[PDB]
Amino acid sequence: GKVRTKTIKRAARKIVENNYESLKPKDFQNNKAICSKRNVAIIPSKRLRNKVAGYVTTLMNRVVKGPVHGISLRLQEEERE
RNA sequence: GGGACGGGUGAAACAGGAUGAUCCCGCCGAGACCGCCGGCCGCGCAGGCGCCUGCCAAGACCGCCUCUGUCAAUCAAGGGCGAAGGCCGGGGGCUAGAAGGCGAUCAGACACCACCGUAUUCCCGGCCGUAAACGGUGCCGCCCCGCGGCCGGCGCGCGCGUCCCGCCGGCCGCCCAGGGAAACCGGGAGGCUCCGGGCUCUGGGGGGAGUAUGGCCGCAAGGCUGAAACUUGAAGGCAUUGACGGAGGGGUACCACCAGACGUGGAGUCUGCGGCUCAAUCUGACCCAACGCGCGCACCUCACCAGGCCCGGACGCGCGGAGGACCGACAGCCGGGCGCGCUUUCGCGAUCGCGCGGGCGGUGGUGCAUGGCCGCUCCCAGCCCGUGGCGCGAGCCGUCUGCUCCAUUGCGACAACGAGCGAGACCCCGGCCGCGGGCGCCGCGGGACGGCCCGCGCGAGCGGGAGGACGGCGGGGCGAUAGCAGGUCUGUGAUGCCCUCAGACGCCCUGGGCCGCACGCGCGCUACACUGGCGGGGCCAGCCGGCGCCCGCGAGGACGCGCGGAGCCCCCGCCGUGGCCGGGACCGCGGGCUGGAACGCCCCCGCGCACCAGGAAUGUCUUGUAGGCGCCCGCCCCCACCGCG
Ligand SMILES: CC[C@H]1CN2CCc3cc(OC)c(OC)cc3[C@@H]2C[C@@H]1C[C@H]1NCCc2cc(OC)c(OC)cc21
Ligand SMILES: [Mg+2]
Ligand SMILES: [Mg+2]
Ligand SMILES: [Mg+2]
Ligand SMILES: [Mg+2]
Ligand SMILES: [Mg+2]
Repeated sequence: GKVRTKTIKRAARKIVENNYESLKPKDFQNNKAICSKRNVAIIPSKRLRNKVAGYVTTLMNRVVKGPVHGISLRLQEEERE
């Protein structure tokens, strides 16, 4: 399914922003575990967790290949010079 | 010259062609016209103005230390010009073309389309004197934010280019203020309720009516001037939201189509529906959004028809009542039958009776008085809030003239910012795996997410390929705001207002009807046969589920115990294109079941209607789908061609 409601996008974002180092760009199992983790957030369902994780993956690689709008990745370091 | 069609239309048909058409070339004649350049260019009082050459007069503007000295502005009466069409008298006669004719189209078409064609269109002389003759805005005059284009003339500066800086006049575009009902104007429609520069003309709700009667002009057609009676409560202007469009641009769906399949409409029958009938054949619903639907009519159900018992009249006031209120019965008749009623004669005892008030009940009416529940708009994707801003205001922005999505699903912008519902998310079912448990396979979890590769695309996301039980909304449920005079008072101790209320529409019994049939159609069933019918045999389902022995051909029956699954299909044979062994409607004896009671339902023998694939018309459908085959439940004393599965 190609439906991506707002909730998925906003949640996947806040999650990537608040938690990068613990993750990888193309994985789906590590990202799924990170989402399932309690500190990061809470997902009542399973299908929701899977969808959010997938969107997290696609955002993460879209970022790692190149900086992405709306993402507070903490990248001033390389440009604050 | 050459040899067969040409013309014309959406498609055709009238007219032309072996008398040589259409087609190519050349020549001849006449009369109209003045193209591409041609324009937010220009000229003219307006109407209007475009070939070469030449002639005649005229005009605004610019430049000027040239002349005069108020000679000016606007205007009834009066005068002149005045598109096209039209008229009088003469010319000329190619195009087009009122009238007229003819061919199509149409229900008709004397109209739109095709073809032929008169006046007219052209010139001279003269009448007419009207146009959305529009900038729908009178003439003269002053002030007025800013930017820009073009035309003509003049001047300034320089690095001399047809440069850039200005002046006058003219034609235009945008626009700050300001104005206005607003659209809009802004080279005023500004400087005006803070309401006075000068001159002229017109109007006073809509029709009657620019009509009648007079007058003037005109050959005429007609023009200028121009009432009343009567009638009427609105007619109009600018703008807003919806609905509609034989309007445009994007999208979408087997209740749309393409490609195909299976059908219906043809016959007989089941069932419901209108009509006809009867004593009654009780009713509701009429495009999708009524017509096997309001869950199986011998009695009840049941409302309708013909007839009969009962009060089951609560509760308060007056009266009477045990010196007897009210209620039952043997026998005999009449009555379908009953002590219903009739002829006597016995019984019981205040549980009351009569009049007045007031109840209860009713498948009685109004669904256009209502609640609730359904259907439809809607097999959609849309709907609203707070702050702020634009408008006098109804209203608008937010809520998208971009790209994607099945989807107001998302990316990216924007006088908008920030939220919510709906959508998705969610719940049930199934497919693969793990753990546990177990009379009987049933409890908890995992797993799939546009995740991986490749292309593109800023992106959202699109196309392909993999591995995987399953690959991109697998099937159902729930279902936004707003609304319909949709259906239901015949579902109810849900109901407002009317009408029934002791010879009752109350309640109970006996029969009958709802099924009656010259007729039109809606959902279905069975068949038209060899891809078949008949006989014997073998054999596998799931929602789920009860069997033995003995009689009887069978249907069924008498006993006694707890135990259990089919059609198609496959195999061997008969038939052999004949309305034949296809098809089994209709009808005639008989044996049984249900039930108080067959009109209902099964079995046996016999008889053996149409029907040879069904016209105009029309329905449904994309994987375990269509179609074919059968099996269980609902209602039900018996009964499924129905419906949910
Ligand atoms: C009801 C009269 C109309 C129908 N007819 C005959 C059938 C026909 C068939 C056509 O091709 C499909 C056709 O082309 C469009 C025209 C016709 C005529 C046309 C009649 C109507 C006519 N006037 C109104 C609209 C119209 C539009 C047309 O389209 C341009 C047209 O074609 C020339 C003719 C017409
Ligand atoms: Mg003329
Ligand atoms: Mg005028
Ligand atoms: Mg005034
Ligand atoms: Mg007035
Ligand atoms: Mg008037």
